[PDB]
Amino acid sequence: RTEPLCGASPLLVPGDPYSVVVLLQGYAEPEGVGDAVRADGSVTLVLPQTGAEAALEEAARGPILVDTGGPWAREALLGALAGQGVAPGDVTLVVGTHGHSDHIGNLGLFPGAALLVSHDFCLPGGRYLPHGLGEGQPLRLGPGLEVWATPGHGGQRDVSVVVAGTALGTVVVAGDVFERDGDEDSWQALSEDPAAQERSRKRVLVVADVVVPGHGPPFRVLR
Amino acid sequence: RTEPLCGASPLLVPGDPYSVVVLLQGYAEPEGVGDAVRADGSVTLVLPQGAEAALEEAARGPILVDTGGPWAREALLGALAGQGVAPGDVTLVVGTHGHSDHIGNLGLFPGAALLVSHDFCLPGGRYLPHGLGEGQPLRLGPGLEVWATPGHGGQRDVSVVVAGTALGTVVVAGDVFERDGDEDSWQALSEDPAAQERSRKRVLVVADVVVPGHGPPFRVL
Ligand SMILES: [Fe+3]
Ligand SMILES: [Fe+3]
Ligand SMILES: [Fe+3]
Ligand SMILES: [Fe+3]
Repeated sequence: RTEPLCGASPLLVPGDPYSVVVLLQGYAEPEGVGDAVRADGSVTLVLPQTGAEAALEEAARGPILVDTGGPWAREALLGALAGQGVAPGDVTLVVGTHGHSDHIGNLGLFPGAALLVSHDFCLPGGRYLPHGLGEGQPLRLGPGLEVWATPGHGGQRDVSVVVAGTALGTVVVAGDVFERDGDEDSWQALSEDPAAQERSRKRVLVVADVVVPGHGPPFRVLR
Repeated sequence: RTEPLCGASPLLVPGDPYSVVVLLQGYAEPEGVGDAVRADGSVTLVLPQGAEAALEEAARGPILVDTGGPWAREALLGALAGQGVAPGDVTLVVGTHGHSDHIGNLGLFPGAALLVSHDFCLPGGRYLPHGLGEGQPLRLGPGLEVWATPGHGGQRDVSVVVAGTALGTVVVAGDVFERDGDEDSWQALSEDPAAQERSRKRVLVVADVVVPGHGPPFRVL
C-alpha cells in the first residue's frame, strides 16, 4: 500500500547523517481540451548534518541537489534554496536523474557543483571521471547514501538517489521511475523501456519507505 | 571522404533564409595519465534573415542548438553578444540529447521554446505533443528541419538540418558524430550502436557540412 506523504510544506524529512527536503513538488497537469500538459519535475535537497569514487564522496559532503526543474522554475528554486539557508554557490553536488528538460533545466545555476547527470560524472569545469555504476554496483556517496542505476523511463542510464537513516526510514528520490502515487496505469506510455522500468520500480519498492516521484507529491510505502 | 572546415572564427556559414554560426566548437581531450576526459559540446546558432505551429513560430527568431556545460556560461553569453544576440532574444533552444555538456545552460533562455530530445515545450513548461520520427521530420521553416537521429544518447536524440546555406546543407548532429575521424571511437560512447550507425549514414547522405558534438565542423565530399 502507498499513501501520499502529508505534513508541513516544504516536506522535510529529518535524519542523521542526512536530512531530505522536497524543495519543489513535481506535477503534470492535462488541459480541459487537447493533449498539452503543463509539467515540472520534483526537486529535492539532501543535507549533510551539522578517481570518480573519491570525488563523489567529497562532493557529497555539502548540500546535494537532486534534479533542478525546468528553466522557468529558476526563481522558485532559488527561493526554495534560500528558505533552507543555502546559496546556489553552496551546492556541492547536483544529481540529474535523467536528461529531460523539466529535470535538468537549471544546471547553470551551480557552476561550482560536481555533476552526475544520468551516468556521466564531472568535476566543475567539465572534467569527466569514469566509474562503474550499474544495477549491481551502486555508487556510494556517503554512509547510507547511494546512487542507483534505475533504467527504464529516460532510457538505460536513468539514476536514483537512496537515502537511508532518516526519521521516516529510507527515502528514494526516483526521478520519473515513478510518475506519482497511483500511476499504475499511466507510467508505461511515458516510458522508453517499460520492462526495465518495471524492474527498477520493483527494486525501489523493496527498500523505500518514502518515494519522491518526478511528477507528484512524495508518498509513503507501507508494509 | 571528409575534411576539416577551415576559415575565420567563429565559423560563419552564411545563407538564405538561414545562416549558421558555430559559437563554440566542442572538444573532448584525454589526459596524460588516467582515464579522465575534459570535454564540452559544440554550440551552434541558426539565424533567420499544436506543436508544429508553435515550432514554426519559435524558429522565426535566433535558434540555439545545444548550450554547452554549466561552466561555459560566460563564454556562451560572450559568443552570443559577438553575434548581436542577447540571451533574451533567443526564441528556440534545441537540445540534441540530455548530456550535461549539451544542455547545461538552458536556464539562460527562459523566454525560449525548448525542444530537448523529443520533448517540446513552450516557455513555462507547457508540453505539446507531436509526431517526430525517423520517417517524419519536424519542419521549422523553409529548408529547416529537425530529424530524429537515435543512437548516441538513446532513442530520442535529434539533429537540426539547414538547407540552402553558402556551403550547402549543414547538419548540427549532436554526438551522432563525435568529431571528424571518429570512425573507431564513437561506438564506445554509444547507448545503441545499431541505431547510431543508421543515423550517421542518414546524415552523411544529405550533409555537405557536419557540426559534430566534440570537434570542429567538417565538410563531407
Ligand atoms: Fe519528468
Ligand atoms: Fe522524464
Ligand atoms: Fe557530448
Ligand atoms: Fe553525448
